Amino acid sequence: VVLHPTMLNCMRGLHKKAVLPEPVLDRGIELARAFVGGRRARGQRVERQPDVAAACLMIAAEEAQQPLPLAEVRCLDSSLGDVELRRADIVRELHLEDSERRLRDTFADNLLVKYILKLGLQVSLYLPHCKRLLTALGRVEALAGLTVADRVTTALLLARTAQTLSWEGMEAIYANFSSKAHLEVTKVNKIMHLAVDVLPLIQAAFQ
Repeated sequence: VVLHPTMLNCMRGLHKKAVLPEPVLDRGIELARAFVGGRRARGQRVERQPDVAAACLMIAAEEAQQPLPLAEVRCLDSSLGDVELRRADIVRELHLEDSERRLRDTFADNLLVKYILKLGLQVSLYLPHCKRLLTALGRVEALAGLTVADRVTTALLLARTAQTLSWEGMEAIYANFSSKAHLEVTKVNKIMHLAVDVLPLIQAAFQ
C-alpha cells in the first residue's frame, strides 16, 4: 500500500516536532497503510489525510506509553482538523476497540509521567500525588469540560506551584512547562486561572 505523499510528510513532520521515538513513526506508518488499504479495498474515500496521519501517530504514541495529547498536536501543527473523528474511524475500521479502551485507561498516568520526566522532576514523588489530584479535579463541578490532558496539566502545575503536597517566577514556570510540553502558553494560563480560582474546592475533593 503506497500512501499519499501528504500523508507521509505530515506524519514525519509531526513525529519529528513531537520528539517521539523512531519505532513510534514505524507503528504510525503501519496503522495508516492498514486503514488506507482497508478504505481503498471498499471504495471509500480517505478524507483529510493530514488528520488521519496525526491520529495514527497518536495511537502509536499511546501504545508506546509516550502519549501525544491533541492540544500538543494542534500546537505542533495548527492546520490539523478533526483528528478525534479520524481516530474513531481508525479504531472502528481496524477493530481496535479493546486496545483503545486500555489506552484510554492508562492515558492520564502516562502523560503525567511524561511531563514529570520532561520537567526534571521526581516521578516517585509527583506521580501518586498528581494521580490523587486528578481524581479530585474530576469531582469539582466548576472544572467539568476540562479534557484529561487539561487535568493532567493542572494536577502537575498545581503540585509544582500551589504547595498541594502539604494537603496530605510563576509566569516563567508555566512558560517553561508550556515550551517543554509543546503546549500553548495562553491555554495553560486559562486552565490554571480557572483551577486556582476554585482552589479550596479542589482541596476539599482531595481531602
